[PDB]
Amino acid sequence: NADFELFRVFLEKTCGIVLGSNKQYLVSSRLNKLMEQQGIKSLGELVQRIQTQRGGLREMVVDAMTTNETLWFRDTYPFEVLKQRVLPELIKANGGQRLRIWSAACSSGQEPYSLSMAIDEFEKTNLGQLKAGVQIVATDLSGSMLTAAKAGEYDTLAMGRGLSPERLQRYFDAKGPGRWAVKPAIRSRVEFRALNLLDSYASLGKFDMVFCRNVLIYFSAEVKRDILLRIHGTLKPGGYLFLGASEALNNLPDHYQMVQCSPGIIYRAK
Repeated sequence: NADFELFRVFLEKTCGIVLGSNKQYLVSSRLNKLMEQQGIKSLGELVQRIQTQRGGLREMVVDAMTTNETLWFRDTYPFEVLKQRVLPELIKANGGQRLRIWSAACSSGQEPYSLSMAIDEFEKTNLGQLKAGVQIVATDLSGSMLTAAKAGEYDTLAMGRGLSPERLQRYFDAKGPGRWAVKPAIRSRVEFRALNLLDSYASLGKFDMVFCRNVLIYFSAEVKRDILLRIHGTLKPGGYLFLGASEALNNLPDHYQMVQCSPGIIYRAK
């Protein structure tokens, strides 16, 4: 168990991905499949990654550290954090003045629809706090995935991934033998707009919260910081940013305050 700290310290220092003495199996399982696609023996890879900008092995290592899967309520913790921590913090501050949420890189639609559900169930528990309506804006590359999001249908198999059978029955109409559609009440809370994260965010306006998870890690360091700096814009002061499981923003002169919750961390904009 000694030749792991060498690896994880590498990732944090360079790729900006943090790990843990526990999750050492969901790692050594996934990259060992890629490592078998070569002659690297756990630490010969560490040195061979430093020849970056050559043959993309570095960018491949980034993969399989992340499930290349689209889940419902990914990691489960940021959505509980949203409900019982962030929204109450934000409700007092604002006086329920229509919170805006950004689902940056929404993909198939799953992440923002999960958010829309989280809102509904917060409104259900904390009645009368649901002043106005929260506006969720989900942005992505003009393509089949965003277009699939707008449709808001979903494979019966895709529903088995990260979604409670309660939430399925409650928030979904079955629109087919093998298909499922988002219920209009949940559907209506989000607006999809096509955007490349490399372009200007001025047209989007300001947000109380931003959800950008498992996105920036697939970028470089110089452009990751750039997007982070532009994400600091379009954020109300004291607004929150969700970066997903094991992403770190080690950079930016402060600006973003690291907020440790018990299950994970979020970032507040200073």
